[PDB]
Amino acid sequence: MSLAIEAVKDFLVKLQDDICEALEAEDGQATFMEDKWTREGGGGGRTRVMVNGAVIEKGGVNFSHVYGKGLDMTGCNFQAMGVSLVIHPKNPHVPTSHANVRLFVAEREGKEPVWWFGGGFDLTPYYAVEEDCRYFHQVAQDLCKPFGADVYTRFKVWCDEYFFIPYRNEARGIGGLFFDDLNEWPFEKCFEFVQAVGKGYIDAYIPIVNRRKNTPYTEQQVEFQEFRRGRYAEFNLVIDRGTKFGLQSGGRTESILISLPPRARWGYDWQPEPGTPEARLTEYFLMKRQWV
Amino acid sequence: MSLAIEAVKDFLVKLQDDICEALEAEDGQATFMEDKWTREGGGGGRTRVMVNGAVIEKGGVNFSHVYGKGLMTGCNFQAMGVSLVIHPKNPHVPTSHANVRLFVAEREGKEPVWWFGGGFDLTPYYAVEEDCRYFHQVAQDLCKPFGADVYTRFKVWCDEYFFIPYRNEARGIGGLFFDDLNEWPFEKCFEFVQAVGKGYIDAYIPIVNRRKNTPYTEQQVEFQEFRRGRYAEFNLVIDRGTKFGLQSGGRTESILISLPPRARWGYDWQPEPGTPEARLTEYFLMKRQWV
Repeated sequence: MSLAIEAVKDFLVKLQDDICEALEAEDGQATFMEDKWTREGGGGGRTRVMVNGAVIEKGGVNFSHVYGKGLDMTGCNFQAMGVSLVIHPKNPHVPTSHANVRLFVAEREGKEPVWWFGGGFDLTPYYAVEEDCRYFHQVAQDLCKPFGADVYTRFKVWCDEYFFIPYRNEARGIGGLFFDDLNEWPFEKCFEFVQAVGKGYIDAYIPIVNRRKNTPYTEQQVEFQEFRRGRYAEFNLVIDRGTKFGLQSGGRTESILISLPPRARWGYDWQPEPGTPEARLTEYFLMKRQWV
Repeated sequence: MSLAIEAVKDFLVKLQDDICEALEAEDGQATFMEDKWTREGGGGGRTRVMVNGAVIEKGGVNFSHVYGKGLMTGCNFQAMGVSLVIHPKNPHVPTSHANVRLFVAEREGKEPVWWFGGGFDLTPYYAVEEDCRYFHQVAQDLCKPFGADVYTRFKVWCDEYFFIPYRNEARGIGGLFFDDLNEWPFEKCFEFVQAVGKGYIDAYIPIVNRRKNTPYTEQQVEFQEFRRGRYAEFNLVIDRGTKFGLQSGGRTESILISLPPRARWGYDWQPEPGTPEARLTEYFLMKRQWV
């Protein structure tokens, strides 16, 4: 399946381009800076990063083709290619977001290639808006419609289960889609599904940036944003499996940690003030888990 | 064992009071706030923290004594210890950390399995030559009577443990680290941890005094904050006690006192070459030879 892989690479390259261009247009001011790299004895990647925009303070949209020999498949030729992104806006009234689309292929002697897709997208509000949370989920529900009646529900749930900090009993955001080990449908339907997912992120997230980017904000709201960003760093550094594999397997550190916020705050037993719009993020929005 | 294990407990209760009082004396303005907590299963602890003092911006010095049934399979256990992390306001005062603890697993019929663990370490931002070697000389001196290879073994261990491998970067200038310490009689291992606990006060407090009044600027605070992303990373990604505590039902906020009050991250962020900032990772963190 070398031709399938080439088709998938080409899609991801174009997806990265389209996602960067969409965000650039919406930012108006900053542009993404390209960083092409390689790894000894493996493939490499293209890391595109935006800093200090009029909207996006720290954005990353990375492509990587990771390789290697050896991960029953134990010494199998393993291969992973995907696009990963995290956008951290300046204005707390614009949510942070994240998306992933990735293919994994493992090849053995005397076996057909084992392949699966993975990915999803999700929204991480600070000062959430009811209309945006359901809109975000509606986009996700709509794109799933052609692929099965269970597909939104299954991957919406997976997203809630995965993006969870068990030790704080707390969701990371309001969810969206998450899936892994996807190979239950023929390859082509799977590939179309991740294509829809990549398209979905733009359809879901960009309008929300447009609606909210000019909401006025105070230094107090920035401060809360930064404490909420401690929760983001905690998940990525302690829990997230991809980040954990990337760092422990000697992947490209700065390409892997584009996810981290431009600044974070921690305090002993820090809690938002009760009865505020700050408290309602965790008391209501991160708790509802029912949007469509 | 019981009265020996209790002597250790009494030492750790006193050690927290002593460290906290020493740090309050250095600050002058702010005082530790105690949060007494109990663990479902047996025991608990006292978490003391200091915020927004003249010297210490975020400090935490914890004591705990946890015990109960089952983990040495299905053994009754006792775990006790003091751990601390101090993050000063002035970038010219280093961050520091210390830990001393005992674990005991008792067995019907047989003697208990036990070991000690702990150490201390210095994480400067604007490091100074004479402070790095003072810190290690306190370390070397306290070790000396215990044996000719104690400082070197545990100084080398400290370098090996507080190391961010994916960044090829030490967390700081090191100090002492040890775990699984039961190769000597209990009494001696015990005296060793008491020497380590006291060593932290002799090593760190004079450094706070020398540097606290050093002038600093918002730019050096910026550097301090990018460096504190490295600190958060090691604790959240690598540190064993932290990982373990968060995963297995430790008390979250007591475990995460180690985190900085503010951290920064930037894509491929590096200090400017040829500056005191660059000299941190180029010289001080690479030397690893201070006595």
